[PDB]
Amino acid sequence: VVGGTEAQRNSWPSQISLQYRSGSSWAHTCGGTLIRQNWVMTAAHCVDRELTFRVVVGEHNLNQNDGTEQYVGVQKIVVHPYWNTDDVAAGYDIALLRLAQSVTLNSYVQLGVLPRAGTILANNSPCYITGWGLTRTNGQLAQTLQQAYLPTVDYAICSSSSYWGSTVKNSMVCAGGDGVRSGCQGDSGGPLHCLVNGQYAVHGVTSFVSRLGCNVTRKPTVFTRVSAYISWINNVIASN
Ligand SMILES: [Cl-]
Ligand code: NA
Repeated sequence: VVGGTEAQRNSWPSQISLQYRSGSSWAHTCGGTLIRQNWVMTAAHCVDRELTFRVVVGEHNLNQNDGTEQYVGVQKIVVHPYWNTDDVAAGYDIALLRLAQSVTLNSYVQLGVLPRAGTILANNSPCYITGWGLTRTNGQLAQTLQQAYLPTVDYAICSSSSYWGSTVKNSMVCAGGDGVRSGCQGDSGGPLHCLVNGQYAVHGVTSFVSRLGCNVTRKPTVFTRVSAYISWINNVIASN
């Protein structure tokens, strides 16, 4: 997250860190949202590589013992069947991870609430992106979870020529684009949390930023629209 602030330890308990084994250590690569005690929702492009992955729930600082983490291996991966890694603009950037163990819930570990199917936020709806992604374009990952306030940009505006043009689809949510704050590499797969009727719900799964930079004016962060996949999610969990 570029232009973010440090999140309080218990603000976003459904946020997880998706990590891969690197030598004798684990490296954060993407965020995710805990949606069942043994299921995580993340971006399909985060699991394109055939690596060993683990999820960390109750994570706040990637580099220091928080006293609250639960480390759980990824046992099964279900990528959306229409995902194509060389066509992120087509959409379908979503995948579900079944965990090897069911995590224990508490104030640092909770399930993310998803929006009702088909829900589309009005332009400029207030939302927060959260993640440990780069804090600057071509920078480094954050040590502590960051949050940034990114209002939605509706399809009509987001798909206009000065914004994302034909690249954005109605199956995505755009947010931000002010040139100061945005998601960045390493935030992919994580949540876009938006307050609706007094409750936050996870409306987006971070998918991509501009090749020209993370925080680029009129290039809002683009997320997979969670509300377009409610039936898909329910169907995968019911058959797995
Ligand atoms: Cl949360
Ligand atoms: Na930690």
